[PDB]
Amino acid sequence: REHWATRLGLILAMAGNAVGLGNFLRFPVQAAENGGGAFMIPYIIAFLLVGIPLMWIEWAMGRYGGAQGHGTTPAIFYLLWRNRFAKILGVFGLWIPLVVAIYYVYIESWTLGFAIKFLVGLVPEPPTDPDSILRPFKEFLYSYIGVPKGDEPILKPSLFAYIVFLITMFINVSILIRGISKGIERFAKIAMPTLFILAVFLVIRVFLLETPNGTAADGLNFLWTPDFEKLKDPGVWIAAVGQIFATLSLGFGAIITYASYVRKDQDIVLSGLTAATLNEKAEVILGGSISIPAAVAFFGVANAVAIAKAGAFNLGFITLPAIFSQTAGGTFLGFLWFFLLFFAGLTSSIAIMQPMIAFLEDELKLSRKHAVLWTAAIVFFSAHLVMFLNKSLDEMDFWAGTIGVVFFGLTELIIFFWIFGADKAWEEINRGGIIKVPRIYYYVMRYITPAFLAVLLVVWAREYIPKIMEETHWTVWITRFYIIGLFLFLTFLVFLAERRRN
Ligand code: MET
Ligand code: NA
Ligand code: NA
Repeated sequence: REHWATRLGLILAMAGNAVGLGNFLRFPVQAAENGGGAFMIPYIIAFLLVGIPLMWIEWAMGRYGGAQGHGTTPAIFYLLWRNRFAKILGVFGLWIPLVVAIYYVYIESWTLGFAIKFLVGLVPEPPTDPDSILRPFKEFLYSYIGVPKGDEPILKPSLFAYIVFLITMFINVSILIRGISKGIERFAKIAMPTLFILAVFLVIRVFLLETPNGTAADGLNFLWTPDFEKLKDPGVWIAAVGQIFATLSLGFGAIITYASYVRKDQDIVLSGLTAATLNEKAEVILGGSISIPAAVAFFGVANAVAIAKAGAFNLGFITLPAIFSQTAGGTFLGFLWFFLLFFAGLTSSIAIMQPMIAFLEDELKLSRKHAVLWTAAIVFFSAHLVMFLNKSLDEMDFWAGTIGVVFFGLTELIIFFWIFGADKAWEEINRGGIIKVPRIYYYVMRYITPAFLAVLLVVWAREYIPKIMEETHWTVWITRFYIIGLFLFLTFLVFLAERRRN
């Protein structure tokens, strides 16, 4: 099996995995929509009672299965629990990362294209009216991704957007094709430091933004000012948990696959903890100090929140660059923003393709080159669905990026810490650890986490099962059909691997 060269390389690769578009796009929005400071408390609790324990669990499973030449859940679930249904449940560990890769890589390509255009200086040129400043950029984005006037099902992506997508795929391939240590690690060791430096620079530059309408400091206060009136809103807790799952790459099967390349004896406790901590620093400190503080700086708190509620991409791709345009060298600033976003995305996309690649290598005994090329072909092909169909990306993000990750988290936690055995699991997690997990977390993993997740899934199910059947648009049915087909396909592959074993 292939392994990580250095412990630092490992840490930075995992950090790259976690630290992505979720930190600089999703988080600011989620925090603003949920009352800023009010959102933090749950966010923290969820981080302590869900993020950390699941992180350690996925590291443990990853290393465990990896020691036996398996980096994916279809095989690992079987090693932990002898049963066909364990493999079937294991299929989600490829389905989820595949589905998410599909649209994630596309958004990443967006950030790339924007970075390019902003570097070259091909951007809309605003003239004191907010709408006359945001409109040009709304038209810019809509032209780029091909959004229809009304609510029409067909998207018409510009040629440049398509080409940029192809390029992005090429880059992902060029990195993934060099393996774990020579590919992912060597790139992480650069992309990560670069990312942090850019993030810091932007945080400062933004902190220097002050107008008659507000200041960035106002935004910081808003985000870090507690509010206990929202603690009775389940939606805030659900949002927090969702954010934790998303940002920590939990339930995606990526952490496990990366962990499978960690030597059986090496520590996963301190390493994992460090990666998670890095991600949180990048999120609450860097990610939360750019977009929101700037929006608040220009339009004030209320309008900032309104824009946040307007959409996820509305803030990162429209509002922020429009704000930048009103400053000296704001175009270059935009370029830095989108470049940061690009590295952040890439270092995560490679992580979500590595599970599929790893399955092809381990279970179908394919070479690295072939595995990477085929994974790239499948993702690229399927990506047309997201590119040309309106509301497809949202549906995928929902079924895989929202429900699927939670369901899968509960599944892996139950299999590892209940069926496989809580004591054996604990010993497996702590073994080789440079530091040891506080005993309390044992009780957190065995009772608290699974209970909370179960409740969450119950609520979600109750709220969504009726809405599901009554859906008007056909694009969502086409998408559902398709991803279901992908599930059947992956199942078939798992079957072939199983038969090859015999
Ligand atoms: C590595 S795909 C999962 C999402 C990622 N953790 C992010 O923050 O964007
Ligand atoms: Na990343
Ligand atoms: Na993250």
